[PDB]
Amino acid sequence: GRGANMPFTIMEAESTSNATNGTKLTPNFKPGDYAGEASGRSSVYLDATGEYVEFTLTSPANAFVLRNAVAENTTGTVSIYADGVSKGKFNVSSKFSYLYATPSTLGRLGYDNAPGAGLTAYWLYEDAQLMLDQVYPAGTKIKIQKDAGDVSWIYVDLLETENVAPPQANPDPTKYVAVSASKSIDQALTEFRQDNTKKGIYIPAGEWTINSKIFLYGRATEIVGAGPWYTKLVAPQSQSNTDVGFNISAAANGSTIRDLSAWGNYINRVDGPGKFIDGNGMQNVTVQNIWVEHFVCLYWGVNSSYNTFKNNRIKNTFADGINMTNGSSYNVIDNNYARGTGADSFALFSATGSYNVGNKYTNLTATNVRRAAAFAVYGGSDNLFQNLYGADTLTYPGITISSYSFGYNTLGFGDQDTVIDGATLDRTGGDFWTSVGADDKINEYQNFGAIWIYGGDRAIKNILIKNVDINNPVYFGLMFQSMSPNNMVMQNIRVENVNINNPSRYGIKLVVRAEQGQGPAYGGASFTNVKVNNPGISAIYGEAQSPNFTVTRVSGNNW
Ligand SMILES: OC[C@H]1O[C@H](O[C@@H]2[C@@H](O)[C@@H](O[C@@H]3[C@@H](O)[C@@H](O[C@@H]4[C@@H](O)[C@@H](O)O[C@H](CO)[C@H]4O)O[C@H](CO)[C@H]3O)O[C@H](CO)[C@H]2O)[C@H](O)[C@@H](O)[C@@H]1O
Ligand SMILES: OC[C@H]1O[C@H](O[C@@H]2[C@@H](O)[C@@H](O[C@@H]3[C@@H](O)[C@@H](O)O[C@H](CO)[C@H]3O)O[C@H](CO)[C@H]2O)[C@H](O)[C@@H](O)[C@@H]1O
Ligand SMILES: [Ca+2]
Repeated sequence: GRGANMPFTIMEAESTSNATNGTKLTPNFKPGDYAGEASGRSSVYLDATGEYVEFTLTSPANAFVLRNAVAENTTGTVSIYADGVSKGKFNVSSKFSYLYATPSTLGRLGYDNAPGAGLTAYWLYEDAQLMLDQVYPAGTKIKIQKDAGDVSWIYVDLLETENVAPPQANPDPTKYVAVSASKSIDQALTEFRQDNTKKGIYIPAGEWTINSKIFLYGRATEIVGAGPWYTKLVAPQSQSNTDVGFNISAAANGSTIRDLSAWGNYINRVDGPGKFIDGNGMQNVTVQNIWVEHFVCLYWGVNSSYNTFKNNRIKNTFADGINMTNGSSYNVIDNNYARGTGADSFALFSATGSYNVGNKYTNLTATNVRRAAAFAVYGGSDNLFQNLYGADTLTYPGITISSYSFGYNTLGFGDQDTVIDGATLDRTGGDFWTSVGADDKINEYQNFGAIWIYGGDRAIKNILIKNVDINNPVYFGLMFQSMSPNNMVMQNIRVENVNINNPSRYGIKLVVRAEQGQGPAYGGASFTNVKVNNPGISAIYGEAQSPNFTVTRVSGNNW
């Protein structure tokens, strides 16, 4: 296991270890398709009473997350069985899935929630969470089965299984003011602020409304739940796109929020509001073991430094999972799991405080990225991305490495290495933008490899990509491209110990002409022990057509 170490186990419904009398979808890479949008690009379709998928626990479990697709505008159930005995019902719904666009307007992915004439549905999968009153042992047969009264049809994509500890009590009621049936989050924080013996607030097991942005000020604040399966912060679900969560004022730098879940009411992307945590320039804040869904982002840092995001679960958001921008340095984004983000799952955007520096994105998992990349780094200096797992990108690379400025004021990459070290990227890449007049055309889109190295309008230099396994990328393993006419010379771009397995087109693509008016790459890159295995067409494309780009084959290359 590369990536996050999480207490839950993921099993694909379509796994060959699972008996089923339903319909296993043949894989594809199509957005807007129940196979293309599934984890592992396949799911099991249950379509008649009595159809099931039978999972086998490989670890003890009392709790489950079922990723699934149901019809638009429906809510209902699907049944769970343990060793042949019915044990309850998942609450399944398309309330948060189904976002509408057209193949030529994928720029709108995530923004537009209503069906319409000529619109195609995307973002088809969503999740149902269920805890059972018993810990079932490894080897237990857990059956997801469509019974009478359950939904008319359901695509079963994957199952999380987890052995959840009992909820933790208030660590000390004389130091943590408890949220109660009669005392709100806001009221407990007021009592906390006015009593200097309090370290913070404790939010018990339950469902607690967050209908506002809850401001943390006065001093560093501890916000402690009972555990993410127990303490549920819930945005009013009869409202939609309510900007709720926490806002950490500078006075509350050094705060900690942990051991709770937060359930937003966003049903489409909104730019501006919608981050669960607002923390304008916050420092030394710790966000740990929380589980957030249906917000625009978990957090969007702006000159936020020395913070720690650890052990979190970020699922089904409408834009980025975590992004750190405009000077955000020396942060610890460690051991977080992301599935179903609406833009770059984990991103670092360096702008203006010359650069984002000294950040460490470690032990990160980012799957089912419904737009943009699993991991993305835009400029910066001395930033480490280490032990990553990315898989199943709908429209973009597993890893984007870009010195494009997006019109903002940035210097690009700095004089110290941006390092990608230890990464597994399964079925990443996709289609986006347009390729009018493009060389190497296969469709109406630009086509993206597992890792995109993009020289934009700013310096593209000091990039180290090592110890990377790239499995069945949609199109390419590595994709190098320079934006014209800037033609920034790539320097100190090095690739070491990389395996690219069964790319449909090429192991490595030097983009010659992305679209009309665009040219080949400038500079070069070195390759050491880079193996390309079974490319659909050839190992490398574009070398003879890129006369300003020098491929250096140091050693160990089978191409
Ligand atoms: O899913 C990607 C991205 O989309 C949204 O953010 C948009 C943001 O990217 C930008 O749009 C583009 C730039 O990305 C850039 O794209 C050019 C493109 O025009 C194309 O010809 O080819 C190259 C690649 O070979 C692209 O880099 O530049 C153009 C024009 O300069 C921009 O329009 O700005 C738009 C709004 O103007 C954003 O919508 C999305 O929000 C974001 O989350 C996502 O990562
Ligand atoms: O309107 C809110 C702020 O706008 C400016 O800040 C931008 C950030 O909020 C952020 O916005 C992202 C947006 O560009 C797009 O990519 O969608 C993301 C997801 O919803 C947004 O978070 O990032 C931008 C790029 O760094 C910022 O320009 C103003 O500078 C700020 O004062 C406003 O409060
Ligand atoms: Ca699956």
